[PDB]
Amino acid sequence: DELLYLPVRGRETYEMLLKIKESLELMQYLPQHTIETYRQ
Amino acid sequence: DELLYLPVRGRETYEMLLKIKESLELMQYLPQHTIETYRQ
Amino acid sequence: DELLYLPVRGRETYEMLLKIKESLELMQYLPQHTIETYRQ
Amino acid sequence: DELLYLPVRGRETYEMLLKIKESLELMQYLPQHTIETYRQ
Repeated sequence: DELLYLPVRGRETYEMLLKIKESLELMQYLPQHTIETYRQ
Repeated sequence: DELLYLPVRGRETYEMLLKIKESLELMQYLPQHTIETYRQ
Repeated sequence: DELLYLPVRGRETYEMLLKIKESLELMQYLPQHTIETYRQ
Repeated sequence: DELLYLPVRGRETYEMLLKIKESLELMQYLPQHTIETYRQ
């Protein structure tokens, strides 16, 4: 599952894309059930 | 802390913005320490 | 092409998701060629 | 205005973050007036 590199001009954007990236990656630390109970 | 409504034209976009929204909200279920240990 | 509604808790998030949504929608105002010349 | 580098694990994510990044950068090719007329 590839390690790819995204160049970002602008710290404001970079920090936003970073935010999004992390929160997406950090979701695998939650049980599938929690993520499901959060939706309903 | 306001409840706001974002109208989305397109299911492909909506599902992306949804994805991002959830993963951002679902991060409060993780310890601040986990989020920190994930960064380093 | 559906009009869907995304509820957002938090103005900081809403404004981010809004930003992303707009910039994605506003890209249809550019020529496909511009978007392509921007990539290369 | 810094050039920063965001490493992404996963092509699906990378392509999403790329999408967002581009559409945000590609908005400077539109007149401020267009972006404003799009909002109202």
